[PDB]
Parts: sequence; C-alpha cells; structure tokens
Amino acid sequence: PIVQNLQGQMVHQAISPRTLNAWVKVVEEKAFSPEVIPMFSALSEGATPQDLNTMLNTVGGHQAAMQMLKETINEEAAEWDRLHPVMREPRGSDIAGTTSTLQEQIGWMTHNPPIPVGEIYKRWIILGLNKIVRMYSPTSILDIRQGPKEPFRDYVDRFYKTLRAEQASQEVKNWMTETLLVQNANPDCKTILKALGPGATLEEMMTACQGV
Amino acid sequence: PIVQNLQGQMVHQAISPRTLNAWVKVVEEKAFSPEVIPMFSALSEGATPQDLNTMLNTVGGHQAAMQMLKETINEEAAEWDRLHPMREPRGSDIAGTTSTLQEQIGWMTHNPPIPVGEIYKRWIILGLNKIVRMYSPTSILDIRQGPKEPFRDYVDRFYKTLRAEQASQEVKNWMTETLLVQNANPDCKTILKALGPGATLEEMMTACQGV
Amino acid sequence: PIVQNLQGQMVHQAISPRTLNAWVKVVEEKAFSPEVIPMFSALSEGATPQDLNTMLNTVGGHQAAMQMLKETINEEAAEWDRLHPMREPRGSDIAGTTSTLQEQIGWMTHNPPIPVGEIYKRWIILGLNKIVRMYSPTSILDIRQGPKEPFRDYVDRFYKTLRAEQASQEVKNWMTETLLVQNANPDCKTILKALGPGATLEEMMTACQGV
Amino acid sequence: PIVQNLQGQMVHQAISPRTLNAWVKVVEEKAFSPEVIPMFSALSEGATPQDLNTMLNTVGGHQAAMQMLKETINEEAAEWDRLHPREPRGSDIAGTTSTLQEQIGWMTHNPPIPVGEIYKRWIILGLNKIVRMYSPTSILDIRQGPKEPFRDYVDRFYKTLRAEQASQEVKNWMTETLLVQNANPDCKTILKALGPGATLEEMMTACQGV
Amino acid sequence: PIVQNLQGQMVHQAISPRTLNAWVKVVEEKAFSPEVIPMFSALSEGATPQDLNTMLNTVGGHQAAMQMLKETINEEAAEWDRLHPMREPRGSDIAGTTSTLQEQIGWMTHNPPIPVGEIYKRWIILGLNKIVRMYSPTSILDIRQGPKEPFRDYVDRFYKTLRAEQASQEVKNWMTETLLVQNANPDCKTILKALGPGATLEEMMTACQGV
Amino acid sequence: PIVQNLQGQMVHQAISPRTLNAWVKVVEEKAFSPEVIPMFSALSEGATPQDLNTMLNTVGGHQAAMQMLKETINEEAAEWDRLHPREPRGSDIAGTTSTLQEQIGWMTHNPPIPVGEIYKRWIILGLNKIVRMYSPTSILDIRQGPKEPFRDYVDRFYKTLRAEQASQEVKNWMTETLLVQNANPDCKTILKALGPGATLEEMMTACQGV
Repeated sequence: PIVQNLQGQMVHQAISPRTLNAWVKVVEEKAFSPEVIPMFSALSEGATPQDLNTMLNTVGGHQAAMQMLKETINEEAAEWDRLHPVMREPRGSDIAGTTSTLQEQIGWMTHNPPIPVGEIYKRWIILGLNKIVRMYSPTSILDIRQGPKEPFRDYVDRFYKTLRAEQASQEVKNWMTETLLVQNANPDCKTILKALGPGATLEEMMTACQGV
Repeated sequence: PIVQNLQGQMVHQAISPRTLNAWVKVVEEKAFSPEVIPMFSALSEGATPQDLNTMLNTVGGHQAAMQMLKETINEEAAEWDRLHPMREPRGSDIAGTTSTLQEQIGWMTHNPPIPVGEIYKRWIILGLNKIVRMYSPTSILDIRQGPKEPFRDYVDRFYKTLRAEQASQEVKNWMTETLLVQNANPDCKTILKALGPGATLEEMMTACQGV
Repeated sequence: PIVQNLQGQMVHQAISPRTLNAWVKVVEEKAFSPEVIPMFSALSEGATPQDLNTMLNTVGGHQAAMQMLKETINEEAAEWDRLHPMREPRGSDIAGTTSTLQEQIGWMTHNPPIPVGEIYKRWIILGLNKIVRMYSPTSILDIRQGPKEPFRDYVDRFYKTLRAEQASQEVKNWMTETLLVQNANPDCKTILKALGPGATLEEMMTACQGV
Repeated sequence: PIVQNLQGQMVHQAISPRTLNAWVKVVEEKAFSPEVIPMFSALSEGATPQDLNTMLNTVGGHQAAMQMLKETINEEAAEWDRLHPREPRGSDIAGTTSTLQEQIGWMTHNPPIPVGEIYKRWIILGLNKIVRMYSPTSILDIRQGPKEPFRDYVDRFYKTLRAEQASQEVKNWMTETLLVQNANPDCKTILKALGPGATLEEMMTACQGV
Repeated sequence: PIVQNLQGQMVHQAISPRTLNAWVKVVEEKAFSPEVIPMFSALSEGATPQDLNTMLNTVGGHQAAMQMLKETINEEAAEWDRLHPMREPRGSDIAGTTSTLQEQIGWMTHNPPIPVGEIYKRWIILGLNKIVRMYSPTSILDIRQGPKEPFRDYVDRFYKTLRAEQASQEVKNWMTETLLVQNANPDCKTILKALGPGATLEEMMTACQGV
Repeated sequence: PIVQNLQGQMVHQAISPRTLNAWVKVVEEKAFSPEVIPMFSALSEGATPQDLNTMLNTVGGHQAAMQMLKETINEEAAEWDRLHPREPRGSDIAGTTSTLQEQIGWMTHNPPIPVGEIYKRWIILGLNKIVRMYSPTSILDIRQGPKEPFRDYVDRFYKTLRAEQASQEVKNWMTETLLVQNANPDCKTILKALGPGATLEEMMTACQGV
C-alpha cells in the first residue's frame, strides 16, 4: 500500500504477512472459483505494482494459471504501449512493476494528477484472472442442467456459480437468468416453473420447487 | 469503512482481511442460520456500499441465496427510486454499482449525510431475512420431542426454528404457548399442561428438569 | 463501545470482530458454565445497548437460554417502566430496541450520564444468572466425594457447583462450612472434623493431601 | 490497563480478549505449575483491580484453588486494613467495594496509589500458596531412577524446587546437598569424583550419558 | 526495518515476531519451492542486514541449504570487496557480520543512501535461487503426463518445475513450446499437434479440456 | 520494551502476550536447538531486564537448562561487579536488585547504560552453553547411512556443527575433512573424485542422485 509519513512525504507500506497468507490460502484452496476475483480486489485495495507482483509471485501451485495470468499481463502491457506511445511516463512494463522501481511506482501513484499504476495493473491482473476463472469453470452455463433427482436449490446453486464464470455481458447474463434457468430444469420441476409464468423471481421459483 | 486521514480528509479504510475471512467463514459454515444477520450487521458496522458489495461478492457458496439477495437489493433499489424521484443517490447508487467510492464517501460524509452505507445495509438485511426464512431446514410444526430427548434440547431446537421462521409476534406467542406444549413427549406434555396457560419458558424448563 | 473522534465528538466504536468471535465461542463451548458471566462482563466493558444486543443476537445455539434471557430483559425493562414513569429512556430504550445508537451515545455521554449500557448489562447479567443456575448440572447438596476420589477433586466440584448455586453469601458461608465436610468420605470427614468447626480451605486441603 | 485519551484524561483500556484467553488457557492447561505466576505477572502488567478480578473470575476450572486464592486475598485485605487504619480499604484494593473510576483515580494520583500493583502482590502471594500445594511431591522425595538420565532427574529436581517454598539460602543448601545425595549410585559416584561444590554445568557434563 | 522516531531520529524497528513465524514456517514447510524467493522478498521489504541475518539464522532445518546460502553470501561479499576496493562498507559490513546495526542505519539513511539492506537482500536472493535450483525434485525433461492425468495438472507440474529450472527465457520459450507438447500423452499430444506450433498456453489448455 | 508515550515521557511497553506464547513454544518445542538463540535475540530486541526475566521465568520445562542459565548469569554478574567497581551492579543489570524505572533510567541516560543489551548478552552466553550441552552427539560422530541421501547427511552434519563450540578455523577443517571422510563409501568416492577444493554446492551437485 501507500501511506504518508510523519515527515509529510508519501511512502510504501509493505503488504502484511497476514494479507499474503490469506491471498495464498485463497488461491491454493479455492482454485480460481469466481470469488477469487473479489478476494483479490479486496486484499489488494491499496496495492502498488510491487505489492501486486508480490501477491502473484507468492502463489505456489496452479502454475499453469499463473503463467496464463503472466501472458495476459504481458498482452495488456503490450496493448498499453500501443495505446500510449512514447516524472517520466510509464511504459507497460513499468505499470506491471517489472521495469520500474517502487519509488517510481509511488511517484506515479502520488503525482499531482496521479497516474494510478497500481489500479491500471490491478485491472490487467483482473482481466487475466477472469480468463482463468472461466477456464477453471466445470462447464458452460448452456450445459448446466438439472439431474433427474437433483434438488432445485442445488441446481440453482450450480447454475449461478457457473454464471459468475461466464464472460457474457450483463445484458446477456440477464437473458440467461431469465431463460436458461427454466429451459435447463428437470421436466417435472420445469413444469412447475413454467406454471409460475416466465417473470417469476428466484424466491418464487425456489418456493414453488420445495422438495419437488 | 471511513476514516479521518492525517490530512484531515474523510478517506476510505479498506475492510480488513481478517473481517472478510470471518464473514466468509460465517456464511459458508453457518449457511444462513439466523445468527448470520447479526454477524453481518456487526462485521459491516462502518461499511460503505463498496465494502458491503465486497462482503457479498467474496461469498463463494450458496449462489442461489446470493442471487436471491441481489434480486431483493434490486427490488429495494427500485422502491427507493419510487420513493425518491452533491448529486442525489438513486437506487443503483445506494447499491454501490453506479456510484464511485468517492460519491459513496461524499454522501456518507455530507452534512446532513445521506447514509448510503446504512440504507444499503438495510436492503441487504431484508434480503438475508428472506434467505434465512427460505433456508429454514424444517417447519416448526415438524419440531417434535423424541421419547428420550431432554426437554431443554427440544426447546433449543424449537426456538432455533422460531428465529428462522420470521413469524409475527402474535403467531410466535401462539406457537410458544401451544405447539411447545403439544409437541412435547406424552409425559413431558402431561407436566407442561399441568402448569396451566401462563407458564414462562423458565417455568416450563424448570418443571421438566430430569423428566 | 464509545470513543472520542479527532474532531472532539463522542462517537460509537464497533465491537471488534475478535471480541464477537471470542464471545460466541465462549457461549457455545462453555454452555453457561458460570465463567460465561465474567467473560460477558469482560468482553462488553464499554458496550452500548446496540453492542450488547449484537453480542446476544450473534449467539446461534442455546436458543432456549437466549429466549429466557430475552424474557428476563423484558421483565427487567417492565420493572424499569414501573420505577421510572435529552429524552428520558424507557425500558425498551435501555434494552436498545426502541432507541437509536445516537440516542444511546447521547445518554451515555450526557452530564450527568444516564449509563444505559451499564444498566442494560445489569439486566443481561441477571438473565445469565438465572440461566447459569438452570444449566447447573446438579444441586450443591448432591455433590459428594467418591470413595476413591481425591479431596482436591471433590472440592473442585463443590466450589464449581457453588458458583452456579442460587444462594446468598450467608447461605454459601453455611454451605462451605458444613456441607463441604458432611459430603466428604468418612475418612476425610474424620480428618476434617479433627480440624474443628473453623478451618480455611487451605487448611482442609492441606489435611487431606495423603488421606 | 490504563491509557490517556486524546482529551488527555486518564482512562481504562479493556483487557484484551487474547490476553484473557491466554490466561485462562494457561491456568486450565498448566494447572498451577510454577510458570503460572510469571505468566500471570506478564499478562496482568498494567492491570487495574477490575482487570485482575476479570482474570481471576474467568478461570472456570480449578475452583478449589480459586477459592483458596480469594480466601488469601481476604487474608491480605484484612492485614491491609490492620496495617493501614479517600484512602483505599483492603476491599477497595481488591476491587470489590471500589468503582473503576476510583481505581484509576488512585492509580493516577500524585504520588500514585498503585492499587493494581498492591492487589497483584496479594494475588501472587496467593498463587504462591497454590503452586506450593499443587506441587506433586516434596523436594526430598525427588530421586533418580536406575537408568534415568541425570539431565531428566535434574529437570525434575529443579522443577520441584521452583514450587518449594524455602528461602534462597535453603535452596542453595538443597541444590548443593540433596541433588547429589538423591542421585543414582553411578551419578552419585561421578559427583563424588567432582568437587563437593561443582557447578550444575559440571555436574551435568560429568554425568552426560553415564 | 528503519523507522523515524517521534523525536525525528532514524531508528531500527525489529521485524515482527509474526513476520518471523511466517518466514520460519515458509522455509520449513515449503522447503525451497520457488515461492520461497517471493515470500522472502515480501517479508523483508525494509530489512537491515541485521533483520536479514535474523531471518536466515532463525531457520532450524535445511542446514545444508543454509550453508550453501552462507557461502554464496561470502562469494558475493568477496566480489563486492573486489569491485569496491562515514566509513564505506566492506562486503562483510553489508552481510551484517562486521557492521553494527547503527552503521546499517547510517548507510541506509545517508544522502545519497548506501542501501546495504537491499544489496545484501540481492546476495541472499542469489543464494536462495541457487538453492531453489538445487532442491528442484526432478529435471524438466523428466516431467511427463500420466496415462490418465489431466493436462491441467501436467501443465501445473511442468511450469512449477520450470520456475526452479534456471534456464534463460530463450530456453524457457523452447521448452514451453516443444517439451510441453512432446512430454504430453499420445492423445493429448495429438490434440496439441492439431493446434500447430504457435499456440499460447491458454489455447493449449482450451484444446485439452476433457481430452 | 521501552517506548515514548503521547506525553513524550519514556514508558515501558509490556512484552506482548503473543510474543511470550511464541517464545514459550520455541523453548518447549525446539528444546535448545541452536536456532533458539536467534529466536531469543529476535523476540527480545527492545527488551528491558524485566522483559528478559519475564521471557526466562515463563519457560516451564527444561529446568535443568534454566538453572544453568541463571547460574551463568550470576557468573557474568559477578564478573561485572569485579570489572566495574547510581552505577548498576551486575544484580541490577540482571534485573534482580533494580526496579523497572531504574532499568528505564539506565537504558535512557545520555550516554545510556544499555542494561537490557548487556543482560541479553549474558543470557545469550548461557543459551550458548546450553545449546552446546543439549547437542545429541558431537560432529565427529555424524556419519552417513548405507542408503542415506548425501543431502540429509549434510543437513545432519551442519545442524550438529551449529551446536559445536569449535572456532571457525576448526569448523573450516571439519567441513573440509570430516564431511568428506564420514560420507558413505560410494558417496565418498564421488566426493573424492571432485578433488579437494569442492564447495558444498559442488559436493551436493555431485552426490544428488548417487
């Protein structure tokens, strides 16, 4: 993070050991289930690129994913260097915290109009984690279907946990929640859902399918 | 939360990692048992809408409940826009989706403030109440005392179910007066009906010690 | 709790997540063993009625006890409205149910203060007392020394029961004097009669090390 | 503990939940091993009598000891009321008849009237009696087994000697005399090949692996 | 670390006991898996040479590694004395063995600073790199896919080995492009050949979903 | 430790309960492995003699070692009382005959008399002697098993070498000569094929997978 000292100057605050152990436990145990993007954003709230790189590099397992993340970050950094051609201006490799010192990072993050390289880099990281969370999704939302003896609450849990991993826009996710959840239900249960009419809330749908 | 910085400005304090681990543990272990509403309300005591959204979005399980929560928030956000035609916060601003963190801190620190973190925490608690009612594992009419079950343990099950049911107080009065007696063992029920109608819960449990 | 902000303003401080995790663990592990009341009074030392309600409402188990507690708080609040016909707090205001947190701060920081957090913590401790003396597993008259049981272990059981026992200190004095001897083994009871009627517990246990 | 607010007024700081859980775990697990008194003196360092009473009242188990502790606190409080005929009474120092505001008033007076320190002395005087009673056997009964390592016998001897009540001159006599005389006949022979007053380092070196 | 006191003097603050317990657990659980380098560098962001020596010397296990580390540090310190013939630090001063920590505070806060903590943390990381390479459980050429092993798990094992593999990025490029293909199962290798040579890792893993 | 209050006065900060639990765990679990001395030094970097006495006295086990520790502290304190004829006596540096306010006084005079550092040196001298005694065998006895990995033998060799009292010239001779000569005969054939100047990195590179 960044803090201002008693001397009246901006300075680093090292990312806490408990925060790193929390992040590593999150990544290792939850294996890029979609709640990893919000835990990353929450744990990383003040992070400099030094802190962000510390969070990524301290992950031990999932090195396939951490490579796909690194390859995404490099793709975003290359796109940055295209969109932003040539306190110095940061290259993409500077925002990724690779060719920049921590004092350059704090210099940008506290400039008069700040260049928020920690936020910009945290975007590129979340863009990479999104692709990983999609890749670790057990199936596509069009394939999530209710088993012949599966409770509707458990199918709804599977549906909405898969929908979090979809790269659909919210307009398409809206259509999915409205249409696929009924379309993919178990035919007895599906008959109950259609008997509510198509506009039913999820509370009404799950109320109707209690123990069905 | 919001904190006065050393520059004197009102500034965001990030919701603690230990607070998020506590919250996510609470939700995923206790699975919308009714004590989740007061733990939520405690852990979020200072929360901006960004912090509240962080607490909700960091839950991994129970995505049926978390969607029912989001649909409740959208319903309350619409009712807010019906009630309510710096900038005026509208429903998606209270919910922290269309409002920036500095708009949220703006409203929460104006004079008089618009306490968008409190307003949103109300809409969340409304959604969590609906979930806690839906996740009640069996109805109160199904809570019965087993033939060798201590009355104290049956009462624990009965009142734990009454928390989850969200019934109105006259109906809880009727249930605690009549079902708590009538679902007891035949002998324990014989004791409890001998106490007459006015028995306090202390008196009912006192009478059934060691039955 | 209540704290003074850097602007010199009296303001509420959220009851810490570690304090609530500690309290909820204390209640649900120790099951109203008498040390739950000292832990409650420790963990709630500056608590507002909102903080006290947060501590009670976050308990998930023991909903029989938590109902007897609520039932007691309502009885003490009704007695407060009999005793007591800025706005003056009624019993439901002390209990934090009809009062806002800013009212609670106002009462707790007025001059002279109306210490509604301390008053309400009295009513909670009265309810926990009534619960502790019901979760007590047996009467002090039932605590006896087993034929091969060390006197130190019997004394541990006697005084742990005597904490949960309802009795006033004059009666506790008589119990420590008379029952502690009379319920011992005939061997220990012989040694302890040889000490005469007046012996400290240090002397009694000193005499019964090798018996 | 005691802290000064940003208003400059002296105020209470609540004894931390981790400090109470540490203390209660110490008393419950370690069962008045002598190390309990240094842990008490460490955990209670800034404690007002209300903090000290919280530490004692939360212990839960060992209610024989905790009753002996309050009985000897009352012994000390009665002696205080004899030796010192508003000034605190013994019941005020014990935190029973005094409010937290009175306790802080005394502890921050000029000169400070340190009722938390005075009461912590009475508590440690009571825990001494308890540790001396929960001691499993007399120092004179600690003897070395036929194949027991001298290092483990010394561990047992000095752990017993911590709980032993005697003065340091007596403990000097005990460490000189009994540790040798109660040693295994092999070790006892080695310790007679050493000088009569060898250091414990020398004694343990000479008997290492004997 | 170094922190300025409220009296304005620059002074050392020791690494937290929690930071040490974290480091010692990291080393002794993770046993020079490559994530030890970034945990070391994270837990020592502001460390003086005395802080760094405190981290190294508190490791109990792996005294083979800790000796290889020590004699690497001595090689870098000897090279520093070759490159560099208040007082100017020798290599043994930067290693924190011959210098006082007051000299370390001096050098690290001089203008311009002589950043002996950062220099020494480089020598430590160069030694830990050699140890992570040494403790690597097998060669990258020996990582192959089991007959029913998911490609995702094989790629995890491959890139986890490729972190400890010291080879330059030109050779990592060749290995990721051609060994990862050729060390796969015959079915999975057939899928990866059908992509042609230019596939990114995301494409390779996309293709081998459910192979 | 020593801290300055919000009033700017010099103030004791109590040694943290979590730090004491960490130290107590270190001593009970790791039983004077040589890394106990670095852990001790790290957990006590700001300690007054009262904090240091709290760290020692809260140890439960190993009362043989803790007696050796306190009686070598008495030896160092006696040597200080000879070598330095208020000025603190050795018993004051050891925190026995001095108050906490005297200890802070000496630690904050100009120039300071850093009694917490001087005493921490005497404690480390005693932990040195204890670590050298609790070492389960001498380095001459460390040998490689018939099928033991050279990396595990090296781990055992250097973990033993940490606990040796040997000077660095002797440790250089030992690491050069014994580590080779006590290696398994096939593994020793590899190491001999490296020639005399091999680094430990080279020796392990050669014997990895022997």
